[PDB]
Amino acid sequence: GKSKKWKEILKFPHISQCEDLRRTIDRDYCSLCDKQPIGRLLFRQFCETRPGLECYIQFLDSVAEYEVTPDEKLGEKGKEIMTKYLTPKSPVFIAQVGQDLVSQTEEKLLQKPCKELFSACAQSVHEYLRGEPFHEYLDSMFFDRFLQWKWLERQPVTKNTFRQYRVLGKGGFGEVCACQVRATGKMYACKRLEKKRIKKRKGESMALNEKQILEKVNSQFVVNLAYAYETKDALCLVLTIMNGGDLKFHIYNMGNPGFEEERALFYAAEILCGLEDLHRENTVYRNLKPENILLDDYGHIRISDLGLAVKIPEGDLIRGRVGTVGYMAPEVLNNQRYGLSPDYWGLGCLIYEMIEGQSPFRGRKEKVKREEVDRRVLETEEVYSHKFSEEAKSICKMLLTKDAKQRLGCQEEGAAEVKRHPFFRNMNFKRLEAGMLDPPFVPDPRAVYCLDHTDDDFYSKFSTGSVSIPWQNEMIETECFKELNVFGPNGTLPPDLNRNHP
Ligand SMILES: CO[C@H](C)CNC(=O)c1c(C)[nH]c(/C=C2\C(=O)N=C3CC=C(C(=O)N[C@H](C)c4ccccc4)C=C32)c1C
Repeated sequence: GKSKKWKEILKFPHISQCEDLRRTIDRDYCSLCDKQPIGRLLFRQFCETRPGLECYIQFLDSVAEYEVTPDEKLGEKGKEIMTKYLTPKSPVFIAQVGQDLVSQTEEKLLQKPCKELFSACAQSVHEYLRGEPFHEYLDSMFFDRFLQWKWLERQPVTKNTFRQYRVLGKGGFGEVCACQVRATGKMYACKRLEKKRIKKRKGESMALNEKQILEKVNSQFVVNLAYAYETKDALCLVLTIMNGGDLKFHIYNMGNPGFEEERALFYAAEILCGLEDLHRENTVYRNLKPENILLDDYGHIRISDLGLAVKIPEGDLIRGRVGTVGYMAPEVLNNQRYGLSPDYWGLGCLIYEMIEGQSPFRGRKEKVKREEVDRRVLETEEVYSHKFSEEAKSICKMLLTKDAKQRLGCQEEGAAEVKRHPFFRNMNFKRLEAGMLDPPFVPDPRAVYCLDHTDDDFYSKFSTGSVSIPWQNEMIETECFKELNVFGPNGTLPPDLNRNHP
């Protein structure tokens, strides 16, 4: 499904083109060998050539598997690792684990096996690879190949890069097309913004804020930005495509008015992770409502409309009285200063509404003016039913606490205080973040879930081009990496990596 000359569009440059890169990129280990998905793969490929480092990569792989193993099938697994990488004469015996380290873990095996038994060991591993092996890789042909991939990443993105298909979505100050990259065939959703209405609205700032926040965050539960290009009378965002309808549709149109508690638990957990990934950047969402929680092809969720989000300066507060009637926290209605707390109020509204099939302050079959809806948020105490377990009631009224200081999650602990709540007592967040828990509803793929110069400066800061992490993932998903990342026969330098003949 790619272009037919895509092997020439993504053709590697000659290594000689990458001297300007090599000179400026920071040689940070956690970036070049872990965060950057293609840098990670290339560094692991480096360790596979040397017999001495091969055993270290395989040990970390086994630990990654151990953090998600079920509790009952856990110690079983712990012994297998103990008797493979850390025995006296093991075939893959790793040395930088001091005899003291192994003795503390082999005795830790006897007690209640923990999911982070090997956390101590794993850090000693990275410590070793951070130094000696990493500096080898920096002077190895694989880093030269990594530099190539960067060169491609930075190539300019235009209208020709993409391929407009259809209007799959609409509304706001623009549309939502379903665009595709001609080169790799990966599908996206383009948030085309009109280039004139932004000028009259003088909202250039919020347009750049949304793009900056999307670029910064890279969560599994929030829509990711991969490209930001300007075009002829439009500035575009290329976001994660979501072909599974919104959560509002599945509460009322599909299924009974509402879900079972176990089904609402799954969505609430994923949404709580999305909010956590945003709060790490002291960024508040302020727009939690069912029609903004979207579902993908597999049954997982992502938060969608960040147009009302802002990045709070650490230690300071904000004042905006924005949002949607019925989903505004009381401190927002009162036009007070707040932090991240509105998002936890919003979470409570979603958990309540998924279980009870209606808003906690508005009856699904009740006609009330907006003023009375607000007063209920500030005064009245919501009521529950037999649909809620004791744990379900608890967390709801805790997240729906009027006083934003006693509200669950609005403390110094953060999202951790919510994951601890007995309502998630049966939720293994560690396996959820790894995508090992089966979503409860799998959408069918055939379904249909229905002129100045002061601006020239603003334009340049916006159209920054491709985003590093999402771009590299695309190259891996589309198998363009597996196909182009070819070297020489019998461990020899390819033509594009030897400097003796350009
Ligand atoms: C006849 O029924 C069909 C189902 C019709 N197609 C749709 O309804 C259909 C599909 C398939 N995607 C989407 C939508 C999305 C998506 O997929 N990913 C994302 C990521 C982010 C947004 C987002 O920021 N929005 C906000 C509100 C926005 C504000 C201003 C301007 C544009 C957008 C939307 C989407 C929609 C509707």
